Amino acid sequence: EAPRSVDWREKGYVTPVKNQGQCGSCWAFSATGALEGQMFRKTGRLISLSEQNLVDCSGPQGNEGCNGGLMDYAFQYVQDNGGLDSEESYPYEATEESCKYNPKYSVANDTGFVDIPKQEKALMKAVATVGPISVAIDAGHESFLFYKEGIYFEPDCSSEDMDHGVLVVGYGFESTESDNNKYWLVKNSWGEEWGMGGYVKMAKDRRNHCGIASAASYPTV
Ligand SMILES: *CC(=O)[C@H](Cc1ccc(OC(C)(C)C)cc1)NC(=O)[C@H](Cc1ccccc1)NC(=O)OCc1ccccc1
Repeated sequence: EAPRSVDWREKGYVTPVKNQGQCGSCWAFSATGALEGQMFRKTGRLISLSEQNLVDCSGPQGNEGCNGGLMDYAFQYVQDNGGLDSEESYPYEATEESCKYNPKYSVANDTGFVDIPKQEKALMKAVATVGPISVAIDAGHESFLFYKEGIYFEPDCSSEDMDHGVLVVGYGFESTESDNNKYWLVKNSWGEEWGMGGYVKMAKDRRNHCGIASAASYPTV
């Protein structure tokens, strides 16, 4: 099913690549990424959202600030809290601070979230139909830290111990690559100097490589 290629960046759904710095907040960038996309779907307005808001404020939902967290917990915080502040209003500091949420600066909401079935087919359908999707991958590899170009494939990757929250913004195939030629287009949060301007093409339809389909979800708006 679905189109053979999808890239939500071409439609105005995606903010530029951000940089989490020396703070374990990948989950918060994945979540703001998915929420940015869904708010844009809903309203036609793209507004960068505050990861710091999530880092400082979503402890009650289970998140652990710069020590780690879950995208679904972030989506839950937005729902419980009744809002989330803009990036511009509540800027990213890459450390933990007092929660400074101000509803006057809220620019987004959600009514909960949807967990996608653990299959690449379902992830494809979600990406094609919904917009950018929050996912977690096994990025615990020198090959990933030093990734620069090409479709990422790591023979020692696992689908069971994912450690890194990122955002799938589309998928395609490389006229070049063909044998195992499909990729997921993944927005990372490590700045533009990493990978391909901050993005990585992850191997697609190679039996759920790196667990990309195992922890996929999106916020309901
Ligand atoms: C991606 C992150 O910043 C954090 C912490 C982290 C930093 C660096 C690494 O190493 C490299 C190699 C990836 C650079 C690893 C981790 N990771 C998370 O917050 C992680 C993301 C995730 C993983 C699976 C599914 C969804 C999100 N979440 C996490 O570790 O959660 C642990 C946890 C469990 C229960 C309650 C709170 C937190």
